[PDB]
Amino acid sequence: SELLVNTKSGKVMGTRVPVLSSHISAFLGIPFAEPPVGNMRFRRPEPKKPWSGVWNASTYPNNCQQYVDEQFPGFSGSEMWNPNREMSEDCLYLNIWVPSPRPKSTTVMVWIYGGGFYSGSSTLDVYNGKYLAYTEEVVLVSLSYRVGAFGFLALHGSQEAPGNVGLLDQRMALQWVHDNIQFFGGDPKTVTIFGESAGGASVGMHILSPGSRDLFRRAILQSGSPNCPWASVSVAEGRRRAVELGRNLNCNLNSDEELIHCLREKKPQELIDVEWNVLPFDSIFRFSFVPVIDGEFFPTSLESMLNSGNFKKTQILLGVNKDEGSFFLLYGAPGFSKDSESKISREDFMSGVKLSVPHANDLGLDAVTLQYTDWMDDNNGIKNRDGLDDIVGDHNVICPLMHFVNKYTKFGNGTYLYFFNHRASNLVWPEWMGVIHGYEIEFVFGLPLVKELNYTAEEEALSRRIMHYWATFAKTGNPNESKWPLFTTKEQKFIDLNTEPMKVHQRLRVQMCVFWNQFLPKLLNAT
Amino acid sequence: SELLVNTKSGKVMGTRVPVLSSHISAFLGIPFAEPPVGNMRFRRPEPKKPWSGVWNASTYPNNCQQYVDEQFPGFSGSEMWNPNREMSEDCLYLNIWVPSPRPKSTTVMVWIYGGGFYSGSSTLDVYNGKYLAYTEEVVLVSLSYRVGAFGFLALHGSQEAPGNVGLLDQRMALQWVHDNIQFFGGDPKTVTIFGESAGGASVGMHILSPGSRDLFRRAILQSGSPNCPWASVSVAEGRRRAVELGRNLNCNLNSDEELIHCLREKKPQELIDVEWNVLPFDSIFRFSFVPVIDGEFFPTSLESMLNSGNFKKTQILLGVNKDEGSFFLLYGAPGFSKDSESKISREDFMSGVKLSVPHANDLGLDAVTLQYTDWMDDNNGIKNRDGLDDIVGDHNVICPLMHFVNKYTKFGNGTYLYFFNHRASNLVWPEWMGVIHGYEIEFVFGLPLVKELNYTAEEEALSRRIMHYWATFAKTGNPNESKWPLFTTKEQKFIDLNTEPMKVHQRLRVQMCVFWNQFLPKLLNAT
Ligand SMILES: *C(=O)NCCCCCCCCN1C[C@@H](C)O[C@@H](C)C1
Ligand SMILES: *C(=O)NCCCCCCCCN1C[C@@H](C)O[C@@H](C)C1
Repeated sequence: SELLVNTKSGKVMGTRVPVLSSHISAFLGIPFAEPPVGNMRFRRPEPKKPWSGVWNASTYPNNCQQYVDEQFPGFSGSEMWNPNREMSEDCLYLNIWVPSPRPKSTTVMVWIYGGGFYSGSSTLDVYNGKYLAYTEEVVLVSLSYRVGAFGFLALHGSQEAPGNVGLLDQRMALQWVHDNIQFFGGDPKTVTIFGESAGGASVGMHILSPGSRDLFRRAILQSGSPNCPWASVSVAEGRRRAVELGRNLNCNLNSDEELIHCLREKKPQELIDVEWNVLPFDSIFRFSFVPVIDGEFFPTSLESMLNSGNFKKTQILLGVNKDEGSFFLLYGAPGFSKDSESKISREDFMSGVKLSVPHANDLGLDAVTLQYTDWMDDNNGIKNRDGLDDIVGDHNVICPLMHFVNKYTKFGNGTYLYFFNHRASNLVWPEWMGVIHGYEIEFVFGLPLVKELNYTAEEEALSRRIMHYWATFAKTGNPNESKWPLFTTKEQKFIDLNTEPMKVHQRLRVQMCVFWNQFLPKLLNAT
Repeated sequence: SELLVNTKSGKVMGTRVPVLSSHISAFLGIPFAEPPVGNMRFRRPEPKKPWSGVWNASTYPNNCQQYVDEQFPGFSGSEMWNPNREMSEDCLYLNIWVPSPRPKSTTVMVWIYGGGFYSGSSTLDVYNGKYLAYTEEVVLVSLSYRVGAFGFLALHGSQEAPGNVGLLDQRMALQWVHDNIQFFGGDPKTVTIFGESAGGASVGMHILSPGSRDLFRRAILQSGSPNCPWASVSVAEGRRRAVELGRNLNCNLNSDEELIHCLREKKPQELIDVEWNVLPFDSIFRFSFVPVIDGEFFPTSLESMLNSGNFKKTQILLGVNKDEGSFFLLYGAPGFSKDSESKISREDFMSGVKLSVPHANDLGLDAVTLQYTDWMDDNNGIKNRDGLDDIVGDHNVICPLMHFVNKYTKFGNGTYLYFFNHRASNLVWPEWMGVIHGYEIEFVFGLPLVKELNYTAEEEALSRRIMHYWATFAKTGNPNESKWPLFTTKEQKFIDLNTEPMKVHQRLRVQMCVFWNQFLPKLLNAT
């Protein structure tokens, strides 16, 4: 049976799914690790013991235990990212979409979802890539990991809760792919891992981490970097804010053992309830429990590794969205609302920049402002709003990416950089949000291909042409078969990704990023 | 006799001069102070004892003792500002151009030449305002003062050499005007003082200085401000760099008395020879001996006075030139030459900015650079050159003026601000220098009126219309009789001054000056 597959972990039964006038097979819910429940909570991932029967992979599995959004109940735009299956601590599983008839050795793609490391799901409608596997003819794999304290609590030193376990799940899922993806038709030596936000930062974290580079070939990073300010905390910070969690749930903090035990006694939702209370400051685009530069998963500091080319060298295709910051300002800054032009005032603006560069001192905040302010019309509300939408993206996404790009592209074997700036015609979010964080994925996963979803023809055509870029690159190591230029430390070329005739530019946000990537940091140290 | 005049200091014989197809009288060389020679050197100005005969004022007098330029021998563009009469320590005199027939009470104008306080002359061809008095029908007065150490050596405490004596000469010349300008037809209650560079900074220094505000009515400041970085030094700096002068001429520095005496023994040219050796750093647009915030001529710090409206409140008309910095870069920065496009390299540029903001630390120099650098084409030589021509002007002229403007225009009775940006058609300097420091004066003095000087008709028309602005303002307190808007702390309007139909703008170099006037200073203190 085309749906019956024999893995190194046991036989597994798949299911036939319809895909744009055709059909293919999907093996949903396959388990790659032991349930991270109970005493194992906070512990590193555990390999999944073999099953002596036939595992049923016809239905998506539970979503991990995570903070669910309720700022816009009903509203699809928000609920569209919320978990869509019974959340549970038993969540480490993976789904595989295999073409039909089943291949013998085709390009494999492994997807790592985002969520600020505090949220995420592999079972999201937008992540349903039966279209990618289908259209592009690849074997799409959707790994899943532990987000939240459940998978990032960093009580460094302790072995019961060392941190980064969530990245470890990611890794134990890439091994499984490396070990059995052949029995599914995939080619274990041509496996591309691609992700968004925290998933894009995880991708590159696997390029840096010595223990996982050998587990994949090339990578695609979307709106994320490992050297992103919110992508990691120190072992001290993780420690300090891990204790603050015990303190919040009234735990015993006499010693790690007591704490860890206590935290392991609290139900999941109790941890979730006081999760955000441990952050060091009032901030925008900052999350509680994220990877720690522990010295193991990460030999040394990220920068120093990017400086010594101490990272996996291969091909990488990456980029950013035109309007990243939007989502975090509407959700955190004062003066923003889902149902207005949210034109901001010098005040609200000045107050937002403090929420954006939280680690900045007053001289710093000054630099930022003077930098993103049209002093010829400093009262423009639409300007104050947009310039604020630029500080959130620039500082948290584009600039940290452009530094990892320039550093990688000096040891890597090839780099392709894009700037996606097309506003889905059916977006529901207020126009003032522009090309929003995470709204390229739908083009990447070919949702514009399914009619009922309301997309122009021009749009379905971008998805189709973007999907081939991703897929062609994943298989050949180059997006091309009209040409998307190679990014070089010399002519830093990149292109635009939208329904208009390909246009090639060069040096994505140089200026703003020279300030973020070079000036600000310096200043903030002198001062 | 229309040329025979009786002043409070004695009878004086003038001379008839031809002015554009007509004639008027000029009383040149009238003395307003006692020869500042010998033991009086460095001492404050001394009133000129009365003369028991008829003083001959038919010929320009000596130019003060000053550093003469020899970087472009022959070349008019440079020699045009050099002294044109036997330099001498006996130089405190004034020249008066009176219309003919002689008025009974007309608007008076007193001109204070520039020179970085180290140079200057009242007898310069460009300063020959027989055209202003003529055309505009005013009584033009050309005061003269002591420049150099000869008139600015600041051994504060000492009474033999207290400093600012040069400003004191300026003052003793304004008194004389206030006391006898009536006998020349002038109106002592409608006397405007106007100047360029150091002369524009002196103008406003007389607005701040309590002891001179009552000596004039309104003021015109051109390319200068009292709060200009090179316009003054502290009493410590003047002291320290005054001693360094003795040290340079091998004087005894056991005590003030010895030093002062010694300095008083050296011939003038010996002082001049080692003059520039006392500056604290390698710099551009910085001069040795300039006014000191001594606590007498200046009650307190300049800023604090501009903050407490502790200054003469009246009308003021002022402005800046499109390309100020030019002259100082060609004369001091590496990569510049009188006979080339002087396109600069990131290097030469980076090295020039250090010459421009000499008091800046490395974090500062960084801020400046990042601020005046197109990181999208950081190698543009024409850009590197111009952006460097902007840092010299911005930081040394426009910005310090725009801060004194905004501060004054909050206690003053009216403010008119211009931006002169027309390149004389007959300029000899390399085009890369644009609208150069001090090249508006010729329009202000109506040189475009004399044919033989080669000027378009469009040009003679600007001079004529600019002269009326100056004169009409000097008499009415308003430049107008098509309208030049009043500068207000609200809509900071100003206009352009060139042969094209008047255009009104608003907020001269806000952005760049928010950095110079606000950010940089802050940073440079935090750091
Ligand atoms: C990449 O991983 N980006 C993170 C994606 C998260 C979307 C923005 C929402 C984050 C802001 N939170 C703040 C907490 C306190 O409340 C929730 C509702 C929104
Ligand atoms: C307003 O007062 N501006 C000052 C006008 C001076 C013109 C620029 C020349 C100044 C630079 N100096 C430097 C010394 C060491 O040599 C002379 C030849 C030029």
